[PDB]
Amino acid sequence: LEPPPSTFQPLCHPLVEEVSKEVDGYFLQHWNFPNEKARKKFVAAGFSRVTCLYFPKALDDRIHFACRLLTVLFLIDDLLEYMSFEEGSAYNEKLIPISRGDVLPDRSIPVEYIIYDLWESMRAHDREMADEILEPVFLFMRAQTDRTRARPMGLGGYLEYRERDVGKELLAALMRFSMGLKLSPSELQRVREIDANCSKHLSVVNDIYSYEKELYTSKTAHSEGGILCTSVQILAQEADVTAEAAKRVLFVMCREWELRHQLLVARLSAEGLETPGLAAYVEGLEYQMSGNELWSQTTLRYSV
Amino acid sequence: LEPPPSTFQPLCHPLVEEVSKEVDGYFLQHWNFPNEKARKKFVAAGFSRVTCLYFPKALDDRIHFACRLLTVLFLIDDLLEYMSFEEGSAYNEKLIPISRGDVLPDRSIPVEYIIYDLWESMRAHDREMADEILEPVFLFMRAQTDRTRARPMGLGGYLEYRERDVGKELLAALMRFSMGLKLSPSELQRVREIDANCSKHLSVVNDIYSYEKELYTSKTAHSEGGILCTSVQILAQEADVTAEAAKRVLFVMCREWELRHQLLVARLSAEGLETPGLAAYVEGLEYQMSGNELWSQTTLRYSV
Ligand SMILES: CC(C)=CCC/C(C)=C/CC/C(C)=C/CSP(=O)(O)OP(=O)(O)O
Ligand SMILES: CC(C)=CCC/C(C)=C/CC/C(C)=C/CSP(=O)(O)OP(=O)(O)O
Ligand SMILES: [Mg+2]
Ligand SMILES: [Mg+2]
Ligand SMILES: [Mg+2]
Ligand SMILES: [Mg+2]
Ligand SMILES: [Mg+2]
Ligand SMILES: [Mg+2]
Repeated sequence: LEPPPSTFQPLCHPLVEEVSKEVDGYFLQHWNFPNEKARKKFVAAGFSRVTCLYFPKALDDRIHFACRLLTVLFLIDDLLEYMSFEEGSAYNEKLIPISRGDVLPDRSIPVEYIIYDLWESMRAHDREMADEILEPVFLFMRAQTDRTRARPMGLGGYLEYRERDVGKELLAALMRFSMGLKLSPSELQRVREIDANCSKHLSVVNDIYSYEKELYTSKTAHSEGGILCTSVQILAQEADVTAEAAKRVLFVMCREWELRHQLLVARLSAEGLETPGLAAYVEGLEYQMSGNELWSQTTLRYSV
Repeated sequence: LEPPPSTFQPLCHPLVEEVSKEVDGYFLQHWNFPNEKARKKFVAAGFSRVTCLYFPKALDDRIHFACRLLTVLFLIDDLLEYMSFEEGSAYNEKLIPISRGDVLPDRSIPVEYIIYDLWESMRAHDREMADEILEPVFLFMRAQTDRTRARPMGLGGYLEYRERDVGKELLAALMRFSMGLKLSPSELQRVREIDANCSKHLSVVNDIYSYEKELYTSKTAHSEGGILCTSVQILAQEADVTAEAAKRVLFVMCREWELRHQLLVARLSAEGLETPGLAAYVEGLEYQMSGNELWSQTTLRYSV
């Protein structure tokens, strides 16, 4: 799969080696892995590396919080594949009061106390910005087990649902937290179209690279939790082509969304509407798109 | 607009100039053109040229029938743009029994006697093969004014409907008639998937090149008859990109359908199922695809 040309230069946080060591090391002590094979596969995924490619301009003392959060969410995302929608929903709903800090964790259950301690530490660092990540996380969690996954979707309807299931909004709030980048509600409302476009790119690039893993899961895991819900299958069905052909076509559409991101950013500036915070923010989204792609292309999570 | 590479090479019927003069001449004599500007525009389109690109291996004494049939269907296709769905349906339905030879034309009305005389002449030349074009033409005519054009469609639903509106089956029956190429019902069943894939390519290539013409019609002609119904607009809507971006993505998808055509034909041959008639037929479909594209790239119908 030769990626078509992009004008985006991916960038990686300069503390990625140290933070990956710290965070992988934390999860290897605390998380319950079913065996050695799983522990090695965990390290091979490089979950702190994807984080550092997503947020290459995070503050040095904040990048580790983001790595911890995306790491725990990835581990949960995989666990849900062995569950029904109802089981998965119960699992996620238990973590929500714990994430808010309202209910104490059972210390003999690593997902509970990892989540509790992580969000406590985030609020201890920046309460206001940490709090702004909560509802976006919950929105994503609830999307993950939404029964709409077992209903037929066309490309447009899928992308609208996928914006939640991909965690676009939590990733935006986490990006802002990690950079200490505060935006007003007026600034936030102004970039909604830019956010919705960026979401499509993150989602589809992920779908392209994760298709084989998800196909295998769909054949071996739970009939609900493991269900194949991906633009790759949707376009292959709609257009009657192979999944491989669908990927080639979808990658071209991803470059069209890159072009649209540039035009939308230009138009924001050409109207009177770009602020310094908004420029840092839309540039940050660019890094999410290119970093997501660079990680997806290199991670053993998708290639083995 | 740079077409991506293709391995399909077009061919044009050897008698295209002399047949074009004969057929343009008959319509210029008989058809009620409104004025000299319309007469010039009609010649500029090159309707016999597209027919000769579609069917370059037509028998020399049958190609003119195909040029006449396609030429009258094009003229009607443009007339319907100024009509409501109801008016268009009434207009087409009156021609259906006339096409069958079951109802005599009003000789004061050119479309009726042109349609009647043409089909009588094709039945006189080859009764059985002419009769085989009838229902495919009527299926196409009925699709042209179907209210489903005025309702939302996804990419898959559009391609399914568009197979009828683009005349895929009538073009197949006409190709066979023009070549005297007789296929059994079993042979035809073997290439159903190849026909379906070919329809998508003809449809989408037409959609890409005829977009600017159709956009202009949609804004100036009848709100129903002229309604925009095209993969360019549907993909743009599904993905939230411009029309020009959608055309880029669609062209790549068209090359995927070419690859699929080649794989399906290879499989048919490998399984020992490619009869000499089927080999002629599938090569014929390839000329429709490449011929349609070369004409679409060059006709004044789409560039002015
Ligand atoms: C999209 C991406 C790499 C990263 C964002 C990083 C993370 C953990 C974001 C939180 C939202 C999640 C779990 C997205 C995975 S989409 P998925 O379930 O399709 O991911 P998969 O294909 O299973 O790796
Ligand atoms: C697709 C093609 C060039 C040719 C087949 C030639 C003809 C006349 C086939 C009969 C069925 C029709 C009228 C198709 C035109 S698609 P349309 O209405 O979208 O054609 P337009 O874009 O208006 O030129
Ligand atoms: Mg997943
Ligand atoms: Mg997921
Ligand atoms: Mg995925
Ligand atoms: Mg038309
Ligand atoms: Mg038409
Ligand atoms: Mg057209």
